[PDB]
Amino acid sequence: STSDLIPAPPLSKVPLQQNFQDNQFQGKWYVVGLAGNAILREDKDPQKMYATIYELKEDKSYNVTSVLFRKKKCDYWIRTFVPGSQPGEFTLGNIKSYPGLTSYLVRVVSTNYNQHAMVFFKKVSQNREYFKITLYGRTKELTSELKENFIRFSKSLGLPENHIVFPVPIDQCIDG
Repeated sequence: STSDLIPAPPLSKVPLQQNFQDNQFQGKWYVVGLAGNAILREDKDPQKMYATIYELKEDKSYNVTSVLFRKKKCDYWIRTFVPGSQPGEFTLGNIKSYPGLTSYLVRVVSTNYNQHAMVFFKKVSQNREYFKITLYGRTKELTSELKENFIRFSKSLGLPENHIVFPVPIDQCIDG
């Protein structure tokens, strides 16, 4: 009653970007596509584009800073992605600081580093299993081919069309 979610896909259905180059994945990515079992299309108040910056620390973990525009201000949130079982996979650092969060997995599905990327996320919060796929763009716009591929991949993981959104480009906060 409290919550009905589309099940997380088995990891076997989520590809891994082969020969992942952590240094090349650094920098700002625009979230041009967003899909997941907690993501819902809202025509009345469409999701605004936000940005996510990846910076490698000395120990090769990522300082992950996301910036979004809401309530007339820029909101920043910082996460740490720690290298996982194989290149392109990560787990969340300092998980204890997040109340109710018992699991968090990141897997880079595909990228050419200089234009686009698809990243799979899976987490367990309050014993509920959430997953999302982000279509990362180096620019705010990507081709119809890349967006259609994202839709196709999202649907292959069991997500319907209304759980797939393409955030509207904005200039506030994310241009810096």
